[PDB]
Amino acid sequence: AGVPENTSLENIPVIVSKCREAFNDDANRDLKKRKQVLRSLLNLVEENTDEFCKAIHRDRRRHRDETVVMEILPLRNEVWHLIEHMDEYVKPVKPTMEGAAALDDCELQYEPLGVVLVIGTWNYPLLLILQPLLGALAAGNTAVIKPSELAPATAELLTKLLPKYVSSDVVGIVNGGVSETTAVLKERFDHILYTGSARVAEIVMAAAAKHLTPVTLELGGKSPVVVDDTCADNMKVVAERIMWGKIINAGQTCIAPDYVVVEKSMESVLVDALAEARKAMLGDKFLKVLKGELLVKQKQQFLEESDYPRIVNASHFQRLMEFMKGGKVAVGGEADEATLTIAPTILTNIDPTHPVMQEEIFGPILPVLTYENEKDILKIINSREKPLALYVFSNNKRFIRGVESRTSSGAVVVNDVVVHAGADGLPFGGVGRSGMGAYHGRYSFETFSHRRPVMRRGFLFSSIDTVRFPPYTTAKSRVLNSLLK
Amino acid sequence: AGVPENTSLENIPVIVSKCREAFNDDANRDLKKRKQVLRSLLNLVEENTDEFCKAIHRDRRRHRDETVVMEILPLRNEVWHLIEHMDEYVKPVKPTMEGAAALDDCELQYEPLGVVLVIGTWNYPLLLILQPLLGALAAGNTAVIKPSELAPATAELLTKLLPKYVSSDVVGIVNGGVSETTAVLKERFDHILYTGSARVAEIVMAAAAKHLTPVTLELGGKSPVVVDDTCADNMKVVAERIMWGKIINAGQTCIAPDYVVVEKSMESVLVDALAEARKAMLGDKFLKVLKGELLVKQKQQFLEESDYPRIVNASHFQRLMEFMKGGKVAVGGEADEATLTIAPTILTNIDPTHPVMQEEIFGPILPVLTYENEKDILKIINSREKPLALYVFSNNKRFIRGVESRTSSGAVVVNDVVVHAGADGLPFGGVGRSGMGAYHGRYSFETFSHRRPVMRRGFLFSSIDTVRFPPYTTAKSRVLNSLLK
Repeated sequence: AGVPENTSLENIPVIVSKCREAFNDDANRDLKKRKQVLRSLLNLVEENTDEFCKAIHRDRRRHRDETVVMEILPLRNEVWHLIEHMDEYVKPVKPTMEGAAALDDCELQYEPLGVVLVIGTWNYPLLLILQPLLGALAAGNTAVIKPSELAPATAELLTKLLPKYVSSDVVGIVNGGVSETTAVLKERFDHILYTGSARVAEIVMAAAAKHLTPVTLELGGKSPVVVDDTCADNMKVVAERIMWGKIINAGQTCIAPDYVVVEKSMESVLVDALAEARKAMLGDKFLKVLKGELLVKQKQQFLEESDYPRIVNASHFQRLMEFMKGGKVAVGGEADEATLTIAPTILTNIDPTHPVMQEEIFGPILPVLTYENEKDILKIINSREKPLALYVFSNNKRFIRGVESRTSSGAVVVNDVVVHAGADGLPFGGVGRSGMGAYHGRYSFETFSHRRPVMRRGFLFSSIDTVRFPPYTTAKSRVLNSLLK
Repeated sequence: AGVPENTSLENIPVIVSKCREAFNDDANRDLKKRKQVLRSLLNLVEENTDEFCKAIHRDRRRHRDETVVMEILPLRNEVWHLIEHMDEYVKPVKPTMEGAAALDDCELQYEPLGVVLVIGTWNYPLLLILQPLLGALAAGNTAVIKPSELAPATAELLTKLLPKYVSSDVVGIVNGGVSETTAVLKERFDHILYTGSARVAEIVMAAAAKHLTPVTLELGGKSPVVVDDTCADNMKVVAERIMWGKIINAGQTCIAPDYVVVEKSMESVLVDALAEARKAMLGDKFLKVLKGELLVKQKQQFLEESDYPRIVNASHFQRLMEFMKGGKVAVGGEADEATLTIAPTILTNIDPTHPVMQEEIFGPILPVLTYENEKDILKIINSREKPLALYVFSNNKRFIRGVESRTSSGAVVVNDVVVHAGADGLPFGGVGRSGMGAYHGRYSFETFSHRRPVMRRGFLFSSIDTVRFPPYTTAKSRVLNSLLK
């Protein structure tokens, strides 16, 4: 089939209710149970790595090795992190107390929230459904997951496999499109994590508002790459890192390099270096066949057998092809509609008001803009929505510090792109229209827990008792007036 | 007049726009500017303490000394905390890194969000508008404040005074009711803090959804007081603390003791002790006059000159009087409609299904329920919404641990009520229908900032470069397959 069966609307309340009852019955309360579930989800990933790569290949045309690097290995590391550090994360923290409260016994405890809803996306369909789930389960919640309908092979496989590793009471699954997503959003959760578009995020948050449910929203935006004039000697590595970040998933990544702002004098060397990096990574034969300079017996079959990922659908393909009109095609521009293939394309001489420099590209088009001074960079970046990532290539500390301190983004990476998402120890999240909240590791545990302050007092007298109790006497007034001036 | 002029709907966009432009022009970016504003707000409170107490007295009939303890002193301590610790809070944190990312230079920086909206409430009308504001300004934001129309004297005075201490570009003010609140909620903010009801919180969060604006919601619920059988010798102090928490603001506090769950054998001694505490705190003459056992020449004038706060309005008064029907009036029940006076009233023999044990009381009615075992306590508490506070009176460690670990609330205090709100070092906030997010001190700074991860790399080779780059060769597959075995 290659598609999961849609969950009936009548079964959606039952699925959520079973997860609710399971939470209430301590199904994931004890740390032993949480570690068992995490270990079982590790087994889910490890025992079925080959078939998941094949399903992801069917959905995305993403090569197995790309999927291993981007999804399988990060998931494995996430499970190991959460199991290894769980005992540390669950313990109460002793906060720094000042004044009268310092004499009492105070703690910050962490407690589970209840049932967490995770709404997945299609571009990394295993990572972006399981990574949030692992965190929610580490914090002692139960969960409902909603796989993206735009990665149906992955959704089918995950739906088939998951019950063999984790109970449906602990992790429920709702499959379908808008109808089923709308329906599950009417049910009451204690937290919702959504990855996807700002448009749909508004709808998710509106639904969450009806139950006063906290939300983590992982969205996108136009992640800029700033390249200054101190990287001439590093230009090959600069171009290789930028081009890699663009080539993965055919540009369809929330932290992909969206556009470049390069120092005026470095434009030619950067563009040439990006062209060389592109040839190296895609290979001569692929490009020649796509260009029409090397014949093959079955061109469409050749492209469907290639190592280069597909655009999600025809609508997104046409949108990306129209974006090429907003500047000069300096490098690339090769495409095949039938196989939804668009090679990485560098645009120069951009009209900044054109849609290509107004909307998140989320594809193989890379606009290149120039700057002369810091003010030019800030005008480009600060006039647009706060992106999930911001990238700066530079060997100059003062330049890097200036760009960091005068911009806002979900993260900053200096001299690389994308790799911060796999970094164990950083919270991953957006700000403004790139989203709210953050997760990964400790930050998943915190996001899917309630930090609950506890103050323990004795029955002895203390400084608060000198003034708090009525009746309001002249003596009390004199005591309080002595504190005031 | 005793009332602020309503902000015209046409001026609301202008007010927000001026604050937005001020933020964009770095009006509160530099720490010098932030400390100047905080010091000026300290001067606002300290120079006008007498007049604020009088305005709050006009609105609430709250005694000056009660206002000093509950609002003035906590605000003073908040400003001192934020000024003293600002340099500590702004500095980057070095996160604990694991795996490949441990070789890179990583930081968690804090940056301002933009413009913060603070919607105040009426019950502590200075504290619950200024305390959030102080935090927002400490984090380098500008702000718009919306004072509650149900504390008009305080709203008028604050609106008059605030521009003399802080610029209208840095702190804008919108005055009015539903029309003006609805209008300001259409404007784009980078964070909204709302204190009030769960009902209106849903409307606030729906408005926030339209701009993907994060929200901190400080709501209410029925904060239970659990009293076990190990406090017989401490029963006077137990009763004094509970009764004080109820008497302040005539019960109209989001963390007031809403109801009591007392061990079966201790019911009589607790109720008697609460009665004695009530007499001590209110005085014999006040109660006698309210009961109608002592005549005075001007009864309504006598009650309006009393030290006991007023119910907010006639509607809330009638609701609280009807709550007395849900059990036996064991202690109190004295009231005067004209002056909106209801004395603290202890109800026994409660019908748990009656509205008095279904809704947040937010008034002088204190239901007393009994328990025999832990299961009885948990059935009462866990069948209701997660309250902002939970209180446990006990000398038994195992009992306290059991109640803490099996309940969820915004906070727990052992052997006291309410006082945790003034504790320097604890985050203050709810969970579920008592709210989301938290603030006070460091936690205000964190709530009104974006924690922004920064990863700095060099141009040298590292372990990620062995596998990330295409082309996807047989050699790469062998390298990645070696990691997956």
